[PDB]
Amino acid sequence: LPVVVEAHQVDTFDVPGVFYENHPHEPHLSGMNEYNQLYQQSINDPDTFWARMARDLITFEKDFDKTHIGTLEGGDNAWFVGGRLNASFNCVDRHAMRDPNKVAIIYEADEPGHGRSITYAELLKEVSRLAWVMKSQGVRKGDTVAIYLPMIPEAIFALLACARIGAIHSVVFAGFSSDSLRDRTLDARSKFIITTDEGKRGGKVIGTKKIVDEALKQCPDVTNCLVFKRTGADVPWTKGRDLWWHEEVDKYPNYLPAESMDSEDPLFLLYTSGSTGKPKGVMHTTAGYLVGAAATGKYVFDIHPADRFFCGGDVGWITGHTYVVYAPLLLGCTTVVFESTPAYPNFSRYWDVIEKHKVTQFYVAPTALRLLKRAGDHHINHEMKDLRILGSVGEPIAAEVWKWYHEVVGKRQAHIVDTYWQTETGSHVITPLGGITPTKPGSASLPFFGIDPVILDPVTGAEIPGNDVEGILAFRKPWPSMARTVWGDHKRYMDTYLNVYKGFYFTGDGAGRDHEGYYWIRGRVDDVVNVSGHRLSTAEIEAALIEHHCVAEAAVVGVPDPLTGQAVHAFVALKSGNDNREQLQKELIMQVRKSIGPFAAPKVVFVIDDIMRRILRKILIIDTFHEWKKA
Ligand SMILES: CC(C)(COP(=O)(O)OP(=O)(O)OC[C@H]1O[C@@H](n2cnc3c(N)ncnc32)[C@H](O)[C@@H]1OP(=O)(O)O)[C@@H](O)C(=O)NCCC(=O)NCCS
Ligand SMILES: COP(=O)(O)OC[C@H]1O[C@@H](n2cnc3c(N)ncnc32)[C@H](O)[C@@H]1O
Repeated sequence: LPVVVEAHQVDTFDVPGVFYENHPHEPHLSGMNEYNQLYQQSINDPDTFWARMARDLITFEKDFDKTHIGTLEGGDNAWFVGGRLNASFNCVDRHAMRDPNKVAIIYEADEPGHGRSITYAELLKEVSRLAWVMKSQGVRKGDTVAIYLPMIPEAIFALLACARIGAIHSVVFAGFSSDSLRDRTLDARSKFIITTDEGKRGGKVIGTKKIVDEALKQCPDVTNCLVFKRTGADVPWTKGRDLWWHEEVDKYPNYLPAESMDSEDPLFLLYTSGSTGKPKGVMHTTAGYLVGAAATGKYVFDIHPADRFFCGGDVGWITGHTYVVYAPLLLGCTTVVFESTPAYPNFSRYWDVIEKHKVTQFYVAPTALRLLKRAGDHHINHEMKDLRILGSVGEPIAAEVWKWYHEVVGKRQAHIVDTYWQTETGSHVITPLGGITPTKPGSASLPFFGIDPVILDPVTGAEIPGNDVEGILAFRKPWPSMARTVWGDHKRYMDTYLNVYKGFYFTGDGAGRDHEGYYWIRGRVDDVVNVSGHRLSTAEIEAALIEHHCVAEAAVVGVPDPLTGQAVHAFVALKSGNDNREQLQKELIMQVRKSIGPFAAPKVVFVIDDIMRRILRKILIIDTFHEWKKA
């Protein structure tokens, strides 16, 4: 009956009464009334609103002159212009100064019962002397630094040592292949790379040093490669280029000055798959990104200094950037660096970790939940008394999963916060406010401060006003943590995000606003599919399949999946007869595993004789492929 069909007979659930009774502190807003009043000031007077929020949350060396200049259509937005600051001062120094022995990082190793806790003073030392290593090898303010690290505290050391000297960290997910590492290191023109000898994830060795050596053969501008001894296994060593982390840091002082950065100096690049082309180097600058990180960490996740915050995402992706690293450290609480998987050594792992370290907020993807919900409710017998916020990212936590998350995991004592955002937005843009906003299962609820969502007619591009509407999801106004460009290709940035509907920011997502104003994300309207919370281009995989000598044309599409959410399925037509078609589905799968990485391997590759991508999506020579699907 309603135009937003996902919103038929879905009421709001209030924040549970237990949330306030057991809360160790006072929440940051007095209620929905204060959200609405702050939200309206953030739309009608962002200059006043964001100036106060930034001076509340971020310590500037030099105060800023003006909250914002530029427009969406101009592609010239700058926030807190005239300000100077350093992101690692804000994540480390100011907290070490006040409370040197407060724990900043809880590292949880691949094996239980290992790991360690790291104080803000220890973090300041490790950031400083790693920054010393890079400066000593020639890394300067404004250079990019490639980072190919797993989930160990050393990764936080590396991002923040980069920020400390004004280098621009460019993190590459440790599940990427050599080709993908190479592409990103070249496009970013990094001359320094930081990696491990090997990874350990779920009991499994990841030959990270061997991958780096292969990529580096095609990166002749990389002149130093700093290697952290994670396992101590014999790895290949290239003298005059490779350096041991532990040998070099021991040479240098335990303190280094922080470099004074402009508000709009680049902070990092994060290569991101999109609808067309190779991955884009999404660039975030410094003050606005950090303001958005801290403001969502504070208001969305109810972070207080004493909290122990646990994001489950990998540092290789934007959730790891913003909520494993920047948001919790800016706010001065403790952050958990989880090296393992939710299934190692067993399916109780997430809750082993949450009970041992008394985690207050946990932040995960629905893929992980579905993998766990199928494992059974018996892997979950933990008190976890301090756990009051349950975050979800990447896709709608649907009703069955949202119930299992609320009752079995949270014991109806925690608030579930379905945060909608994307790499380009820097931090949450549509999300309930932890402990404040009444929620609906499967809805991202309401916009964050400074976010002005509109629903657009997909064809005419016009604004569809009022409630119970559906169409393209766009934002009407700029916001502090928006991405500022695509590295080396601002026109692509304009063409992708700002020239599609001039005057608006184009999210790439379809959405609907229900009778109450709550938003329901329908997913991508372009050829980006979300597999296991990993953001993938169907074009990228098609490009990888064509890299096989037998493939002529290739086509990849995304069909709904009960565990992976969406399952990538590939089709390929061969140039010549393959007498071993069974052997070919192995080499085509390995090809994608080599061009991108294991995590992008298609489920099955179909071979047919003979682009209307929509027909393949609805099916999973038109009658011949329907028989082909049946096999
Ligand atoms: C749920 C999850 C833990 C499953 O882990 P998994 O057991 O490795 O299974 P996956 O399907 O994801 O990965 C398949 C392949 O990717 C590889 N892979 C995944 N993560 C990797 C990593 N961090 N490093 C190296 N390789 C990785 C696996 O080893 C595997 O390779 P293989 O086929 O040779 O064995 C993982 O997919 C995940 O983290 N999803 C969440 C994404 C997200 O939204 N995070 C934000 C959370 S706030
Ligand atoms: C993590 O940011 P990424 O850039 O990896 O993801 C970018 C892409 O994820 C999707 N998405 C993220 N959160 C939600 C969410 N709560 N609900 C629904 N869909 C979501 C969306 O399609 C976005 O365009």
